[PDB]
Amino acid sequence: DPAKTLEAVSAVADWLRDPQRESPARAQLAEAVRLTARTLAAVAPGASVEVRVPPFVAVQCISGPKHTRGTPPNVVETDARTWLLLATGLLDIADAGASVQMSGSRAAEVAHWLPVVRI
Repeated sequence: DPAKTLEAVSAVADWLRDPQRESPARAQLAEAVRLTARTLAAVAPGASVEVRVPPFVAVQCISGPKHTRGTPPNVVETDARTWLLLATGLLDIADAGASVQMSGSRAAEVAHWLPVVRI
């Protein structure tokens, strides 16, 4: 599993470092996104925060209570490239501006568990 996660990330790493390099095929992008997202879910198991990276994956992470009715749910949502930059540590979520949409009082806690793979 961690080996396959590393392989999938390696296949898109040149393009993560430099978007002028060849664009990944959708299958390559999908596998890198899914395996790194699932890695986060394993690193901080729980259901407090949902991380959404359409069209490829949604996972839940971080232990704690179910959010209060009438309050925003904890959600982090971004695009596949931005997600991979976060997952690999090439980008800090604190610097990602509007490319990452966040809601809920605990969404920002995903930052404590990133990156999940370094390149």
